[PDB]
Amino acid sequence: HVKSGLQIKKNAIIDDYKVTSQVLGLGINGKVLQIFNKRTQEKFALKMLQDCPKARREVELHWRASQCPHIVRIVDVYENLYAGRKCLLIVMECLDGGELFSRIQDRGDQAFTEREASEIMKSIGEAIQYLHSINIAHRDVKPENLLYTSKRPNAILKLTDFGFAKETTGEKYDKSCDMWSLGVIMYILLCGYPPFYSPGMKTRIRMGQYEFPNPEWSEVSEEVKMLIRNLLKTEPTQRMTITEFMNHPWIMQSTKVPQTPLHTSRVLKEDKERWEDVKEEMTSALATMR
Ligand SMILES: Nc1nn(-c2cccc(-c3ccc4cc[nH]c4c3)c2)cc1-c1ccc2c(c1)CCNC2=O
Ligand SMILES: [Mg+2]
Repeated sequence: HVKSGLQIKKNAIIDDYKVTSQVLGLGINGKVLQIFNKRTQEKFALKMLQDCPKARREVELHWRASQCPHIVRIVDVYENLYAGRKCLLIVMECLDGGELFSRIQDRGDQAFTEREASEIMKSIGEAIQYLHSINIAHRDVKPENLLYTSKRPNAILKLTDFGFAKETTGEKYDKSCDMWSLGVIMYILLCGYPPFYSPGMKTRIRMGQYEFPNPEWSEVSEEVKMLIRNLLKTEPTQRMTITEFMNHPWIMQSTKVPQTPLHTSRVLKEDKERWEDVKEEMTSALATMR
């Protein structure tokens, strides 16, 4: 199993691409821009990082993970001077489809089923598995980092952003972080709100209460709940591993999971004014778990 190493280009990227000023993101450590291949017109995205030890680590680890069908692909990396500062410029496959939960929030029908949730979870679990197998922990798995290739309902989900990723030899438990994220995302996919604690809106979870409230959880099986409790286990020493997760009947036979109708889409709309807080709660939480 032998892969090629990263070969950073030094020529000006503007020899190869038309670079616009429209900012497709204010990501973890750079900004993402819209660009076009000069000779093919084909669309791509560009991540700019000021060159430095962290930026070199993100790029390297992202390069190792690139060929995974559920991680955003790296096309090339340039080292250039950009507006007076030294940069790593990363050209990436273009990810048009929007973020994971915007798509679901926007479903016309409010017709999201448990089986769809399963299939999505399988996609994210494959990315984590690719990484964990080569001893990388992503450590930033969360909503804004999960994007679809295009707007086609047949679009592929891709994990992005290696700004917190690290190598994990000697340090197994660094991976638990990613598992906890799977649990949170799974939980949100099933009901439309995070399993978190805390004005004009419904309170989804009272402080300290049983974690699966009846209105939204009553038709979800105990089996699925056990799987969630395993992913959310407080102690990293007891939390489910990516191997156990990918061997679970609910993930393994995702396409034979019941099509139970879910509240998710409807809850995401009603609670939309709270989304940013949900993302913020998750981001802070991650800062203390990684
Ligand atoms: N690969 C990507 N494509 N788009 C994306 C998102 C929205 C529109 C377009 C887009 C849309 C049209 C055109 C035409 C030329 N280029 C285009 C790009 C591209 C965004 C990303 C991306 C890349 C890196 C990160 C993130 C997102 C999230 C945060 N952290 C990251 O590290
Ligand atoms: Mg890929």
